[PDB]
Amino acid sequence: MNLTELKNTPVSELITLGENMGRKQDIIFAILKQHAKSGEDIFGDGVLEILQDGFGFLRSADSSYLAGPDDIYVSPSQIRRFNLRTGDTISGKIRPPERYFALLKVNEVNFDKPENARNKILFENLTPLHANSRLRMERGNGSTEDLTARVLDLASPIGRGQRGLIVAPPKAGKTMLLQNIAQSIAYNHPDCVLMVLLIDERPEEVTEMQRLVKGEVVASTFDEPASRHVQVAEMVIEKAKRLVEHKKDVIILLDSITRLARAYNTVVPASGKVLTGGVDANALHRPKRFFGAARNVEEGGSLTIIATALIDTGSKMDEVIYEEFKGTGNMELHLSRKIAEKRVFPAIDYNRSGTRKEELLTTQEELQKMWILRKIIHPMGEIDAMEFLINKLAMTKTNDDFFEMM
Amino acid sequence: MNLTELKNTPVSELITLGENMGLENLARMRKQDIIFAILKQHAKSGEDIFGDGVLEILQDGFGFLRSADSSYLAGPDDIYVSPSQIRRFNLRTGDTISGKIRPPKEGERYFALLKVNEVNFDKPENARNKILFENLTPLHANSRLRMERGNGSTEDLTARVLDLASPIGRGQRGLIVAPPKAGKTMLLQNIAQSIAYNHPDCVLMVLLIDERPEEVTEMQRLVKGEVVASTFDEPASRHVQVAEMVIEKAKRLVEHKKDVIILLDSITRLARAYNTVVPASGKVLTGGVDANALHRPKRFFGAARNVEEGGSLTIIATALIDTGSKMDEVIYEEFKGTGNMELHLSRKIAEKRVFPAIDYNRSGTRKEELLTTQEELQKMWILRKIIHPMGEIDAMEFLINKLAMTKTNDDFFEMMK
RNA sequence: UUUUUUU
Ligand SMILES: Nc1ncnc2c1ncn2[C@@H]1O[C@H](COP(=O)(O)OP(=O)(O)O)[C@@H](O)[C@H]1O
Ligand SMILES: Nc1ncnc2c1ncn2[C@@H]1O[C@H](COP(=O)(O)OP(=O)(O)O)[C@@H](O)[C@H]1O
Ligand code: BEF
Ligand code: BEF
Ligand SMILES: [Mg+2]
Ligand SMILES: [Mg+2]
Repeated sequence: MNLTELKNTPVSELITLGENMGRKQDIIFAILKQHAKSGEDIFGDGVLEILQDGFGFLRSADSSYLAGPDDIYVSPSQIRRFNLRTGDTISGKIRPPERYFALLKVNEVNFDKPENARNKILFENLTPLHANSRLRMERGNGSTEDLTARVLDLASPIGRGQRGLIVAPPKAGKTMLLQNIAQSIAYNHPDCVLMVLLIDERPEEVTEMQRLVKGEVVASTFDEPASRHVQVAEMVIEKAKRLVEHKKDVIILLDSITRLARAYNTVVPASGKVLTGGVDANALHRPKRFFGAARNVEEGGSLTIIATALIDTGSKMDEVIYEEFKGTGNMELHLSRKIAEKRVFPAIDYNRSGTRKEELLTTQEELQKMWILRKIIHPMGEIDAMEFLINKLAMTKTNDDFFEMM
Repeated sequence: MNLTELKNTPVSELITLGENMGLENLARMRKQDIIFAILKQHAKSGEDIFGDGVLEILQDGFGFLRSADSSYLAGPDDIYVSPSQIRRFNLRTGDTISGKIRPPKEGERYFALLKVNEVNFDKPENARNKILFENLTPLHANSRLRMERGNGSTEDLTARVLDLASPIGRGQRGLIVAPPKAGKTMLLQNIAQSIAYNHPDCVLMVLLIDERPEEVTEMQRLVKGEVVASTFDEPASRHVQVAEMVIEKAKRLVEHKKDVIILLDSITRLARAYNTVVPASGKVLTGGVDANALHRPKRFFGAARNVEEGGSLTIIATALIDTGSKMDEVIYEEFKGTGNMELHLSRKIAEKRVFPAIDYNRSGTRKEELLTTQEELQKMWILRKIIHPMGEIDAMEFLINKLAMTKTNDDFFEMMK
């Protein structure tokens, strides 16, 4: 008997058990309470958020990890006993309430025994590194969607702990690029913990993502205030850090981080100093720490963040935000509006796209092939570049056979 | 028996060492407690204890010996230095101190300093009589700090082009100016390697402010020197205090006639941190910089100088431009009017994967005749006249191909004839 | 007011 499981099952399945014992939120509360009279075990789970007083609540993914009526109370002694912090996934027995359910004991901390999670190294003390193991994006299945992933592997490689972004103007193909990322992440690397954080973007894109991606989708559409965007993103990035502390390879696909930085700018207190474009002089610190959370860890695991970014918006702010994040991350995949307006996809700007320390992600042969191909494409215009590379790649199914044509 | 030596050793060797002394079970308690209990037991035997750290004098007249593992911030193992000890040897903030220590007594929370054995790697008496950094007579850089390895390395190309475009002397006040992803950090790393090989006599420090954390570990495992860092995970308040400790430590070593070099990355972000903590003056410059915000970072950069009495302080720091934020153009141009050397890197050259992506015409060093021989300057002068009409990319492709033909710039000069 | 608007 689990709480969040009762919330998932339809109300019809609920009334069946409730009548046998004797709103949907109340009938669940009545089933759990009457069951507590029997003396049998009752359960609940969630992602922890530690308040200022020292206690915490297990937030629900249904509420985008915000406050909810079905949230479980976590006492400070429980947090101290297992050294819990915000972002930890906690499961265990609870008790009927006083207007809040309360956790009796925790069985699993981050899908693992609670005792093992106590002597772990904190995320801040993990030794950072440049990305070693690479996340190759190519499916090699011969599909038209694979072309996007194949050009990405040549232009800007992605590794574990990468801190990259997809820069483009509106309607250039950022989101669809990111959807193409998710498909290759789940098909090529099922081992990775895939999360998709959608901030201040379209409402049809989260439902499309929820059914397209194999993973978790946390969203906060543009129907939501900027303060909600910040709180939702903080919960997600803290949950990612906790899994990295358990040596997990977490990947966050953010869309968009430029709008996430805007939300911070609208929230930060006015400092009396404003950068070019209307960005407060202290507004970009927290977005830098968010994006900058992605890193490769020597002790094990990694956190990878690939986020979409806006440029050529006519607003100087987004140019400042892009350049700031560029100086924070180590990978950029640019997309040109001129290429996208000619219906040439992917609309990748090859000469601007690139990845730092790409030798740590590529074989020596692969590095030379991409180096030569880099020099050949550079003199061409951006449209002529893609149309040239699309045809050469279309001739073959995989990049390896393309390397052999050279 | 030293505190920081015990902090460096792994916990496994500490527990075994503590059990040999015969102590209550050390496996449960934290590593900090193992060291503390091990230090106390050694004090019970009557044997001496030792500690060390860089001094930071508080407002009340006493100070503490901060440790490098805390980025010279407040630490649990800080050693109290009494005011009488400071007056005896005229100690000031930044002085590296080593001496005998004792565990804290009842009602105390810190290790205390009994006797100071070494002040700035020297006899404590010599520190009493000294000329202060503020009174040292400044000079333009005299002694050349040549970066060229000469080993025919492909990485040496960056050092060779640097020597021709913007020479570096002892006491230089230089800038590696470029937009993001142009090659500033790796060029600073290339400089760090050249300093460790060609100038092991110099005291090398690498200060990393508000930059990537993976570059911190990359730097400390690459350079043969001390690395102090404060990544972008840290607030601006921490950046300032860490930078102030490092710059004062450099001034103290220069007072001992040492040649100190500080590779800072980035100084633009250090200037932003000062602008974050500066008191509002009611006057804001173009780009969102307070009218009084750049005085402190200007004195920091301006600390680099050549000293006639002996020693020097060199600072090679990276700066950002073309960020879309006018603030960084103000910060860069303000530092250019403070320093005397700029090595520009071009995003246009870097996008073509041409490295080092050096803007030759914009780079340069002031009073470079004081750092070059008569014929070396005449050869660099002719080389600039030839390179100037070329484009940014054509200039580097031309110069790198010519330099790659030879191992050293000297042989390259002999080819020019 | 300055900064932002703003080149
Ligand atoms: N790989 C692709 N193949 C075909 N069409 C594409 C592709 N990528 C983008 N597009 C076109 O671009 C339009 C908008 O792309 P989108 O990903 O929403 O850009 P952005 O996220 O930058 O707004 C889509 O309607 C689609 O028709
Ligand atoms: N000398 C060089 N040789 C090869 N690649 C370089 C060189 N300098 C820079 N790069 C490439 O540029 C990327 C970023 O350079 P970096 O030094 O971080 O620039 P910045 O410090 O200005 O951001 C590196 O990851 C590297 O791939
Ligand atoms: F309209 Be796109 F998502 F920038
Ligand atoms: F992004 Be670079 F380090 F300026
Ligand atoms: Mg989109
Ligand atoms: Mg850098």
